[PDB]
Amino acid sequence: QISVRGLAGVENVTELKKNFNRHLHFTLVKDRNVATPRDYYFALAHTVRDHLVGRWIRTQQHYYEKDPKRIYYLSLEFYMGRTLQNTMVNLALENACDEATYQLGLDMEELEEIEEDAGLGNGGLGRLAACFLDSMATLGLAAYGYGIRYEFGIFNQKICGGWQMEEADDWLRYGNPWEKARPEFTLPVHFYGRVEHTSQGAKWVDTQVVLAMPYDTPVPGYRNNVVNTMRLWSAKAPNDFNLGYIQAVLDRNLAENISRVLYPNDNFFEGKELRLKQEYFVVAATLQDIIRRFKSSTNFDAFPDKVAIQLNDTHPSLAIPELMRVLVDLERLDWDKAWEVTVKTCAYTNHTVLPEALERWPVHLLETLLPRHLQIIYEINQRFLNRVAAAFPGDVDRLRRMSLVEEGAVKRINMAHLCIAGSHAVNGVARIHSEILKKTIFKDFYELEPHKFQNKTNGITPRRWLVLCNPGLAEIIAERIGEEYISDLDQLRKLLSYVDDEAFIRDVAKVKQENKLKFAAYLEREYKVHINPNSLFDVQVKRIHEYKRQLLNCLHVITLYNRIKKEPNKFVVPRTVMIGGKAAPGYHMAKMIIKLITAIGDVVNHDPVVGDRLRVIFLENYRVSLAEKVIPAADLSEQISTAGTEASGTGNMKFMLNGALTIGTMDGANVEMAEEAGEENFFIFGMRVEDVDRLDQRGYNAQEYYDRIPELRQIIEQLSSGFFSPKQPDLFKDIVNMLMHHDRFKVFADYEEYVKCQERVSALYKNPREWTRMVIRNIATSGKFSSDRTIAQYAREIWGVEPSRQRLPA
Amino acid sequence: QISVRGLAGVENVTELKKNFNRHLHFTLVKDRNVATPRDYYFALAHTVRDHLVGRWIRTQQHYYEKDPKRIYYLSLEFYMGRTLQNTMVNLALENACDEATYQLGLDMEELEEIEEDAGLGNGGLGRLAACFLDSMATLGLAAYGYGIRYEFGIFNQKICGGWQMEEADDWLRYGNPWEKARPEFTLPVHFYGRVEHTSQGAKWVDTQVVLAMPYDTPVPGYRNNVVNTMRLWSAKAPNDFNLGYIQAVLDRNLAENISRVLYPNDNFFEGKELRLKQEYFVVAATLQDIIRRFKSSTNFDAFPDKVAIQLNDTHPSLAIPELMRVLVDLERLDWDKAWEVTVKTCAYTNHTVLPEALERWPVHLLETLLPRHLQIIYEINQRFLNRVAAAFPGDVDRLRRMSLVEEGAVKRINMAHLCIAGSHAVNGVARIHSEILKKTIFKDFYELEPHKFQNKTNGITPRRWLVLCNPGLAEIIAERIGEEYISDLDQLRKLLSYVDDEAFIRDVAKVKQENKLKFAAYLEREYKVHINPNSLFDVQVKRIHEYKRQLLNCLHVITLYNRIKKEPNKFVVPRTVMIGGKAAPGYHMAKMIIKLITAIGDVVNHDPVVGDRLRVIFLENYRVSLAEKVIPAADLSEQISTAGTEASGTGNMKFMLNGALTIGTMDGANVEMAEEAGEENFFIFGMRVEDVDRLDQRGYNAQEYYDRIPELRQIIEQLSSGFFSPKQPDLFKDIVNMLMHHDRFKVFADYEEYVKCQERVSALYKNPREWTRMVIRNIATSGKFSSDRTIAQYAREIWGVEPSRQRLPA
Ligand SMILES: O=c1ccn([C@@H]2O[C@H](CO)[C@@H](O)[C@H](F)[C@H]2O)c(=O)[nH]1
Ligand SMILES: O=c1ccn([C@@H]2O[C@H](CO)[C@@H](O)[C@H](F)[C@H]2O)c(=O)[nH]1
Repeated sequence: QISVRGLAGVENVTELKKNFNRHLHFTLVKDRNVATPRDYYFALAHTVRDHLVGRWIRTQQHYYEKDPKRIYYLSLEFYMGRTLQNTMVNLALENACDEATYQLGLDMEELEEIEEDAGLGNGGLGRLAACFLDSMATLGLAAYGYGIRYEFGIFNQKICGGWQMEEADDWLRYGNPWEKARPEFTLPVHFYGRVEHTSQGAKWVDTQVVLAMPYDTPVPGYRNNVVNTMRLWSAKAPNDFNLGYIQAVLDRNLAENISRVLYPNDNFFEGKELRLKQEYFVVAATLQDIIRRFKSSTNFDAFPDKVAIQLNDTHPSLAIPELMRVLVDLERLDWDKAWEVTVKTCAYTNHTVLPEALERWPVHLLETLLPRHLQIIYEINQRFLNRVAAAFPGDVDRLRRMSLVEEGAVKRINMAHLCIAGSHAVNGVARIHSEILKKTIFKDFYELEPHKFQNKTNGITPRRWLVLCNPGLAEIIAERIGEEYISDLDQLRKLLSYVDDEAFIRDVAKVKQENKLKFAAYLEREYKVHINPNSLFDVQVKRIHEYKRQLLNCLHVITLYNRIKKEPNKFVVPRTVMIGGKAAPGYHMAKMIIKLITAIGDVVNHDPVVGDRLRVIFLENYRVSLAEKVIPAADLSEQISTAGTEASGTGNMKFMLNGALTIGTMDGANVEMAEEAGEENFFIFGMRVEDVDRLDQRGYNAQEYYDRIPELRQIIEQLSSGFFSPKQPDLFKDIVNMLMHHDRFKVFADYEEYVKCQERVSALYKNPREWTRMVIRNIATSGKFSSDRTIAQYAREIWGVEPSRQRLPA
Repeated sequence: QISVRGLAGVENVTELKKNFNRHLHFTLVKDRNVATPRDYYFALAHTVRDHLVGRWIRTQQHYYEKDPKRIYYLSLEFYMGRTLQNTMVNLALENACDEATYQLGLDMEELEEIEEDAGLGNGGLGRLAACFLDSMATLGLAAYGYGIRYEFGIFNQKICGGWQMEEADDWLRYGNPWEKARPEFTLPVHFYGRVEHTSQGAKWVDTQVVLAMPYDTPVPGYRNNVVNTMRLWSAKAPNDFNLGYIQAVLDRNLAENISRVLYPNDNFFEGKELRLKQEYFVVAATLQDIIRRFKSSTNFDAFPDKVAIQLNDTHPSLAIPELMRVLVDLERLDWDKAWEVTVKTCAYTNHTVLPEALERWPVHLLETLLPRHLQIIYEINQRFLNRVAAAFPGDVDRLRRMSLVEEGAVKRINMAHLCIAGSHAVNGVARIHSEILKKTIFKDFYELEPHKFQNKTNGITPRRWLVLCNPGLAEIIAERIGEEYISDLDQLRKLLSYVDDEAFIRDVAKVKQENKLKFAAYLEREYKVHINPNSLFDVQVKRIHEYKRQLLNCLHVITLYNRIKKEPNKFVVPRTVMIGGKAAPGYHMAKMIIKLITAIGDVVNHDPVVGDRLRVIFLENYRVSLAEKVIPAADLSEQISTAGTEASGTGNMKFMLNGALTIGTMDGANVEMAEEAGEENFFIFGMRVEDVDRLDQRGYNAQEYYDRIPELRQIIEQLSSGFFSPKQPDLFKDIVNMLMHHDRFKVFADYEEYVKCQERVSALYKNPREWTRMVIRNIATSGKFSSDRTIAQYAREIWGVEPSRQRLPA
């Protein structure tokens, strides 16, 4: 049907239909008489999977023969979403499968909706890992993603009476056709026990053993016949475990709980024992696998030449002392040699500066669970602080600030400090964030070892986030500039030549309208909610957090409503305001924000005076599959974090690629996006980082803003008095109190500039042609934000390997 | 190679090799370079499974079209063993697969050893269910086995320092290629809650819900293209379950524990809540499935015309009040009508008369877990006792004896009484057992409803228990009489014509010697134990229990040892005495018996004066796969239960079919075996049932035997003094005390006759030709003991259906 979706050759279509029928019969044990749409999905998935196999086996054989340096990406989160369409895209099978299924009397898009998301992450950090795997395969790197196979991923969110409710994400219920269990490569992991000192070094004895069983999932590169591996570990009890009899068998659950469920916190540290077990479990199993693979290719001097380990945040930070443990206790290397190897092998990526997100583990937990690792951490600390003392003699404050051990009521280990000490490279995820690291939280470390500190601006994969989710836009672009941009996104710059092309202007606007119609129809079908497709689609989708300021958005919505009520007969640009995202189950304020949003909708959506000029919708169960639907439909992207709080953002990049304009602060990657597109082509407002610092120095007083801004005063009075909660007048008292007395994120301080900037947005939207021309200027300059660019920089500047766009033989 | 294993045609072999290679590549994602024997097993299993599929789909379609009466066999145990060879046998693929694998450079018998047993049973009762499924498919009945998919089957037994140790049977670790998950047919099961009475009947409300997810396994008939289904339920929590957050997800284990593990008790009732939950879980899910299937073919008058439910023991007895609950509470039938349907639908098989094995559930457990079922049971009891009172007016003792409710310290429900009241047929499992039921424990019920009581003598499948485990014997038989006997075992009578045939005598003896050599080699390979293949193989394999009298066997072994030590230079027929079987983890005496056996071996096997004239071996981890190895190798089958205690036995039948002679009491099916073969061709000894009754009446005094039998006195003195436990002289004091003062099973009373009978065995073994002629007389008359005969009798006399040996189209 469309060119970027590949060829539908007679031979291929015939073969696909044959194998589809085979799987339905032999694999699913069904006939066409009793088969349901779910059976048809599975027959298609197995058919497409077959095409991955040959390439998967030969890629891994190729790495064995060539023995390139291997890259290991360690993460507690891989937010993968659905796999079927992505696999077809990367193998050039989309049109062929579409034709084959059509001839069998089936609608492929209907079958695609049956697949469960692999929701093994919380938000940005987990989704970055997923984009990275796609880019590493596309650039021909010998890369492996290592994580945990959670039985339950991020919870399914239901909205009941306007409140968030959580349901278990039982994503494996119907099976996972993509994974291959590898019980033969099961490895032991040790917990608890005690340290024994012998004539020849320390010994970790009397441990409890949990087995780590790997499941491998293929990761296809874009049309290069490369298929890499994501290996996820699942926890299993040993067979003599606890071995009255019945209870001992039932108690196997205790061991197997390690891989049961993803902790649903985003940008918030919860110091629970089970989470620490998960972190060690992934690190211990992965490192054994790494060392095994290295030996099968005596002398650890070459270890950093053949192995790179990337730590995604501090979650897998135990890799550092675990590597030391293995090299010193088991392989019998001297300390200094082991440390040299460890530092040259490991690198660390930081994703946030918010103090509450930083992992600081109580010493007493580490002492009980991982006694040998605590000893190693103490020794690392002693040697590191001896270097600091030598470099900055007499600076006793610096010694306390830089220590891995934090003194106080309870002693803690600062895992970020451990990561910096034991890594040869430390990076932030956008230029402003990397600069903040050097100037503030890691200033002391930067002064000691400046060479360690780097920037690697985040990116997103243009396969999932353009070709897959927005084929209409991909097609009109390919018509003008060909197909090479899909693996070389910088080529989108060629589109600047079409900014005054009346045909292209019309096509860009047509694609957006079709996307909006499709999404408007999706909402009525699946959720019974009515929206006007001619309105400006104003969208903020991301996890619910105070720093992201969904609350500032709420204030603007109420402002719009109040202005309409004051002058009902004045024209206003119609808007559909959509907000979605999950709140961590224990985060009270975030749960209250969700309730506020639905409560505003309850009033606004039913006021006959408003009509269809303003609608407020809460998008339930935001996740990767939903992002693929709403992003291509958006006109306006809300990226409104307080300056200095969002390290990069990646949702911002997805919206830019898909033809939405951005309203945002100069925060994270917003700064670089505006720089690429030109500030005239962005809607920038509010305090810069320096302005926030100035306000902190004299002290933030929210009352000042309330006193001087009459429109703001009205909203707070409405919230306090019960206007949005008639039956429970004091429902939002917590929100008002926080805004007025305890607001770390200065919502009121950016209110006036935000509202004025939103007026400028509405003004441009009244002029379709000039709106679309600005859109073209954004799409055309989005190239820097491909994760292919990001990964090429990691490869060259951290891992010491060269990317390759060359095909493996088919 | 051998004829009964079918054809190895060029087309078939080529096709099998092709599909083997396909599965290795696409299914297992391996290449020949890295594949292990386990990978090769799985490639073969998937290849053979493919051949089942077409027949499986078309059999089930055939039942849908023809709508025959359906038979539902409800059991908490299905002791299936391995599936690969059985499937090849029934599909006539054995020789073809052997050739195909040989051409690929693989040994098929080596691959067969990799498969785990499906050990979803304890012993006789569970294995009977397995033989029954095979026979029902072979006789073309529309039959379904329904049970529980235990994650852990019967424990693996290890012997450490002579003691039994238990290890979890993690049989699903590497996957199960035979099953197909059917998550789409998941059904809810209710627990706890309370009963509400409305204007229109009772309502069971406020329940906890557990989901039952089915897994289907194919059951092939012998070369008739019939493939029936065994459906096993697995427990799953609902997704809103317990839905702080992390704990609620982890607590899903509580619901899912229902299907976690098989209770390892054999002939012993343990009244634990989790076991009651398992019993209701299987009954509730199964009955919904039954009713669904019935409606898809309003009026329940025809229900018993289209449905038969067979209760394997009282374990699924809750089917009776559950059927009543559904018919009365949900379908709104009047009580009397519902009861008529229930009685005509249900039938009950009793497997033991031992009082400690009878299920008597505390009322307080049923009251909390199943409040509506308790109410229904009370109502059944009231109506039943009104019938008794009308038939036997004034007989107040009879009313207390027959009540379903047992009065006392704790009130209990007698599940056997419930089963008799609510079934149209009640059967014992051998003629003597069925007679004992009518004369003793169920006498009152027999007097009220004589027509209900039947006999169905047990049997074994000649596919698994001859063709599969003893192809050598199957072949020499087929050479003389053809292949028809495999599905018509009565044809073995034709072999009486060859009792004086010198060629056949030589061949029968040759097959036994080869079997003995193979097993002798197995023991050295897998267990490093040396045995003399020329010795008489004297075998007792079955679960360890006081009633089965492994202890009597022990007394004979010590007698033999003491006689040798007294006259070292006298000739004795050399014996290898092998005893194997598992003890329930909480059964102290059974565990002590295992220790005694190993302790005897420790002395006997290392006495240089004995030489290789006597060896005592404990066969570790007795299970179906081991039975298939040891039974064809046996010369002497020990079936020595106290008369009136072993309801039938089925191990006895397996030995008779495979060319062992039997030493046994007149107990269970031993009586019918001796009758078929002729008493001259059996080694019968000991008290009959009547003799046991006489001894009970005057009182059993073990001291009398000790006083009058000098050889018995010596053994007890040896046991007491520490002869078999030098380091722990009082180790066996419990055993001695029981034998002397508290022996319910009268071990001493049969000792003298047993020893004398064993002398007669040794005498015959000295004459190879006459030994073998007696063997031929046993094999030739084993036909009655085919489970095909048993199932034909159930079909005609209980279920009201006609068996069919006719092929379905291929
Ligand atoms: O706990 C966290 C901490 C940070 N992050 C995010 O990581 C993304 C990937 O670098 C960045 O784009 C965002 F700026 C950052 O908030 C999370 O998503 N969970
Ligand atoms: O709990 C029990 C009770 C009885 N049984 C057995 O059932 C077999 C099948 O009918 C019979 O051959 C045996 F006689 C009987 O002991 C068991 O194996 N477990």
